[PDB]
Amino acid sequence: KYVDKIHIGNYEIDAWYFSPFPEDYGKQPKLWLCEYCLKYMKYEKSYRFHLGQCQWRQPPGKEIYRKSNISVHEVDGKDHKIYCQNLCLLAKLFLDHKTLYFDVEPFVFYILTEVDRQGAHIVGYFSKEKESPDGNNVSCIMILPPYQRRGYGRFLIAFSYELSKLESTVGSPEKPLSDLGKLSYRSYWSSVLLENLRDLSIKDLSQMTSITQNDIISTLQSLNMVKYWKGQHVICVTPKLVEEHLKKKPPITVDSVCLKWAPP
Ligand SMILES: *N(NC(=O)c1cc(-c2ccccc2)cc(C)c1F)S(=O)(=O)c1ccccc1
Ligand SMILES: [Cl-]
Ligand code: NA
Ligand SMILES: [Zn+2]
Repeated sequence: KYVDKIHIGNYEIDAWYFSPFPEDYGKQPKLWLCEYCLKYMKYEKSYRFHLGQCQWRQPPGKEIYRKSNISVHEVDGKDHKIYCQNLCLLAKLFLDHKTLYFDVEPFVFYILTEVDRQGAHIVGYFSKEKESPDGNNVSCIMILPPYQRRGYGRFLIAFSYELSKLESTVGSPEKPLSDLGKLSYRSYWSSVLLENLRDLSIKDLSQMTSITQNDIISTLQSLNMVKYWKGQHVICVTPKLVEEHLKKKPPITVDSVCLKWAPP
């Protein structure tokens, strides 16, 4: 059988996809995951015992972002291999296209948590190649179901671009995108580009945002805001055009004052 349900934190979550946990774990109907160290367990009793023993109350690695109770940890897959493998196995339950789970050393992982008196509770993550020949600033990106469509995914997208800006580079998420990921990027790109235009060339926008010119152009095309002239895309916008594609949920926001981070 496959794993079809997990318990993590105070949540029970149904699986969306196969994930290659060991077949004894895989063969269990339901796995129990420590929300802090991501150990996966077969039984309610081993889970309860672990909860009393585990000393971790947050992800490992460097806390590279903290604003109020919103935290991002940067975890090197070479330095916390087991944790990152466990994270990839969790993620694969909700990602069709992810293929990499155990060979985590080439990646850095950015773990989003929401903190309270008990600890830092995992919401989602994105992985990123330490070296990306293709200029991908996100490899895989996943928000756990109870947190989806609540602003956390937008925060991670914005975060991934704040890192690209700090690296003085453009970047794009690796394809294929999940169905929820594609909707979210398009919405993020639209909002960011429109907010800027309302407040410019395609190249200007790319330098300001670290969004690739390709993603800028495809977004503007869906907004019907580019013309084509002798082989070149060119922005074509007016206020009624801009301001009527913006006219609601206040985002979490990435406050670059609260980001502790320099390029590798
Ligand atoms: N809505 N978006 C998300 O929650 C979200 C979800 C996922 C994802 C989860 C599980 C499996 C596959 C994908 C991926 C991304 C990138 C994502 F954003 S939202 O956070 O409220 C939002 C995002 C962007 C613009 C507006 C709202
Ligand atoms: Cl569920
Ligand atoms: Na018993
Ligand atoms: Zn634990």
